[PDB]
Amino acid sequence: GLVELGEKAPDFTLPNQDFEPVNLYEVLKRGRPAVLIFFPAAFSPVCTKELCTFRDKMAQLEKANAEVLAISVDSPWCLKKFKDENRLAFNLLSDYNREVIKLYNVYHEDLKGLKMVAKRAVFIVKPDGTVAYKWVTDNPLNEPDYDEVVREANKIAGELV
Amino acid sequence: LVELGEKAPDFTLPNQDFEPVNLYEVLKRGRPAVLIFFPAAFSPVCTKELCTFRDKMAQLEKANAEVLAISVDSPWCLKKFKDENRLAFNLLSDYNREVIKLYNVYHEDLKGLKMVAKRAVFIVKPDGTVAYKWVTDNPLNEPDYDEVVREANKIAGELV
Repeated sequence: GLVELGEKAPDFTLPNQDFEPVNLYEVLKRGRPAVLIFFPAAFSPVCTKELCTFRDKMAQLEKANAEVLAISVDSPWCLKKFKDENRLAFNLLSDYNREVIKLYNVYHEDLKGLKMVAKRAVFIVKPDGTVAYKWVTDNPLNEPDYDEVVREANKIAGELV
Repeated sequence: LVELGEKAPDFTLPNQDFEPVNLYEVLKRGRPAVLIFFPAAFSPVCTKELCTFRDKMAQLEKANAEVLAISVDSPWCLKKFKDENRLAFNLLSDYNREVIKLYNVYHEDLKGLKMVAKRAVFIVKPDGTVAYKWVTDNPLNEPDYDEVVREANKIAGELV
């Protein structure tokens, strides 16, 4: 149940904010790396800061032509409002039933009395499905190193040529 | 599990600001409590003819009673919902699905989303007595807020 570096990323299907099924392997078949951003909660201070920082660096991410998939346990309805309010130009996926967080081993048993919330984590998956980058924090106040995520995603894109 | 005329089981849940709210502390203030369960903040409501995202829970502010709105959404999502709709009452998060099991007001599966609150209304007297109960198996079916205000004002009136 551990998603190690160089290992194949487990496939999953999740509804996005508009209730459309998004499958990781179908995304990878497009030929661009996938950036999986797990976050504890829509509308929380750090998650809003995190998704807005990735939005402000979208142009740098679109150079690498990378697919960004942000994931939390919030409903697609909550995720739709959160995407619209922040002008997020990528898909937010609902792991409402806790299947994906258990699969990627990125969950908090308890956060502020809320059970089984996603940990803040970032994975970069190559088109062949191998995990090329894994960042997981036990403290949700910590933010990923954005510039390094964008740099590593761009490095995969350039290596694909 | 929870019948009209019997004692409403007590519970404590965090509100939109993470402040714990206990049902019996609320009742102790001496006014009935109106419990409104709802599946999801920012989700649509439908009649036989109109489907909208316009939530009408704000009409319950008129009731001479304390209003407690409950969904399984996080307190952060509930804070956004409370602020958008300018709701003057507490929104409680049953994130861990304990209150919906207790009041037996849950959908096993709604559009692939497991253990979601049914649309429901309980009017509880200060002594703990369930003086009004309305439950629907249709997650889109909003209660008649004017009838809830009507029953709540009546229940608060009978109070001796």
